Amino acid sequence: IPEPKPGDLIEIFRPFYRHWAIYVGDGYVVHLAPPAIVKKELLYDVAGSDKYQVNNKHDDKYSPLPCSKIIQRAEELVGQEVLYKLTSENCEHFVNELRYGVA
Repeated sequence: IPEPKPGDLIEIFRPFYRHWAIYVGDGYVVHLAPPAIVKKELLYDVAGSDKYQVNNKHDDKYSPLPCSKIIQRAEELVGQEVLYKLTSENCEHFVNELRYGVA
């Protein structure tokens, strides 16, 4: 897999779970983690042995926001709590809000 662009959605294929993250560069992604807390961590470390892919699933319906706006919002949330639990669907929702906005 070539290096993703900043703002790209990353789908991580666990056994029995789909963890999502958004690429913010230099090997880093922003994603949710159990204490949910927003973390900025290296994709190699997050994925471990699991496969992953870029999956900008909704680029056919919505334009991504400007890359600098995606990154600013992702960075503003790093270290902050979110009010829902980790599920595959909640994780995907989280990164979709970053790439596409609240709509």
